Amino acid sequence: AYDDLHEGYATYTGSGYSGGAFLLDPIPSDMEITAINPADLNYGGVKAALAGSYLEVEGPKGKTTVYVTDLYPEGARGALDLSPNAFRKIGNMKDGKINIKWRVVKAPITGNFTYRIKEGSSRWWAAIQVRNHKYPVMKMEYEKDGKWINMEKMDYNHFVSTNLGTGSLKVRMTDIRGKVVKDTIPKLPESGTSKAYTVPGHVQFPE
Repeated sequence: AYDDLHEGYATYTGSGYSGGAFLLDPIPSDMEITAINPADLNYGGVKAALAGSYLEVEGPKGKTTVYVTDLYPEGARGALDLSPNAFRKIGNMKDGKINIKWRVVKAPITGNFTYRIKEGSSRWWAAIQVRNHKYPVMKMEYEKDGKWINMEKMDYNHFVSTNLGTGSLKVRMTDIRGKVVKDTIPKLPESGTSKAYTVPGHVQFPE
């Protein structure tokens, strides 16, 4: 049902390159991005399910793939708020709003995951974001005392949990198609950090 084609309208703005709700900065100024309505955003009951995903959008002039970096506040289902460069390729900007058909598509990237640890994170409370993923990340779990604890995905595109444990963290993430992948990131600090930081990933969802 995730591959299903979506129908809606699209507008444009230049607000997703910086300060987007999904905290995916920095976004290359020349990239094709988009803001997505709240309904479609939270797919499968998981908040920000499509955050960081890539959509293939088709307008009256053609198709293009966009990177979901922000939320489209009060937007209706199927509604998208594309960046100028993306909108211009599938439609006429002088039209202000265009009809579209889109669907989630494999991320046109290379490499493995990259994790972002939000400020204030530690072994007591942590928010961990997954970046550079081929498909949308549904669910993320970490291992503690031989058990896999499930982390709740938040609106700010980060998986949160408390009492993460000690030592390096063993995590496992599942995509929108049920594909699972395991990895291990360095230990979390003993006190909430002042600034967020990134940590390299060693895995990726299957093609």
